[PDB]
Amino acid sequence: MIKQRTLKNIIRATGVGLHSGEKVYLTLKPAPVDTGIVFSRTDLDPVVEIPARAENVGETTMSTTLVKGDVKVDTVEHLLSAMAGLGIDNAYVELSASEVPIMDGSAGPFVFLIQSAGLQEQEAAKKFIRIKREVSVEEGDKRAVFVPFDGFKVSFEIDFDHPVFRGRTQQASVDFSSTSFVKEVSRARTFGFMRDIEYLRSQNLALGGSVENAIVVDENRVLNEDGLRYEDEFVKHKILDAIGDLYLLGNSLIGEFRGFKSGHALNNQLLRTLIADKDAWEVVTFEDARTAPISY
Ligand SMILES: C[C@@](O)(C(F)F)[C@H](NC(=O)c1ccc(C#CC#Cc2ccc(N)cc2)cc1)C(=O)NO
Ligand SMILES: [Zn+2]
Ligand SMILES: [Zn+2]
Repeated sequence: MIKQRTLKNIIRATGVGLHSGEKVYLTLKPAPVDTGIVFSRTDLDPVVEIPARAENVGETTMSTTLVKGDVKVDTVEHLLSAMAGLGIDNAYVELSASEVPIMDGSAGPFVFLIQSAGLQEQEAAKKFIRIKREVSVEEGDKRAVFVPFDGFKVSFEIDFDHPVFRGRTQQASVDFSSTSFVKEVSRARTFGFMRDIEYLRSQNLALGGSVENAIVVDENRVLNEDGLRYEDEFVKHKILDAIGDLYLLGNSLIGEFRGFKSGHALNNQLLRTLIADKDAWEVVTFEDARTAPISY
């Protein structure tokens, strides 16, 4: 059978919150079968735990935030993307502050941590959510869709008209049958338009932002001296974001995601909309891995 997966060891890192700018301690720990991913604010007294589930998502305007009453864990999507890409079912995530460190702006550092911790197979069947019927959500010209697919595929299109984006592909369709999440998606950095970053900083926001953890573009060019890590790094980060946001389902997907100019808000709306309709999905396991449309 395809088994559930956790970490072999506890592993740690430090960084700053993109939004808050404050130093934060991060800890990844093994967890028992059927735990899922659980975030803990270990700085609080008592310590507050928030399961990484779609229903616990609060505001999504900037990043995906988990909320439990007045306690928040901000910017979970890049770390969760790495968890999803490496097929980590169960883990504890401890934080000394209200935001996951931005690190280098991608999922790369978290892939590195998870891999360094080691992967532990557990004696329980891994559950998958299989999309049975196409489900979609919209806001204006923005659209997020689940489509039936015998495997796991993420497709995305962005549609920026700014000169800096002219001629760029602005579209990618990743079938993970033949694409490595680690090598081809995970190191895609977050990006920001100079005007938008300036507006945030003017309000004492995005205090942790720098060229060392974000691609900065103005109307016409990429400001980072070393350019891009991937030729299509922009859309690949949108795909990265989607994979992380989607993992708040609590299980790996058998199906396709299609995003069109969408972000965290529509991603979460899509999840809640899917979950509510039980004719649109089912939970499956694989007693024989060779019969599975996916592989970890
Ligand atoms: C990409 C995104 O919008 C998505 F939701 F689509 C979203 N990204 C952000 O919202 C975002 C917010 C702020 C920054 C920034 C910065 C800076 C700087 C700076 C400081 C000093 C100097 N000299 C130069 C640069 C970058 C990204 C995202 O990835 N969420 O997961
Ligand atoms: Zn423009
Ligand atoms: Zn992102």
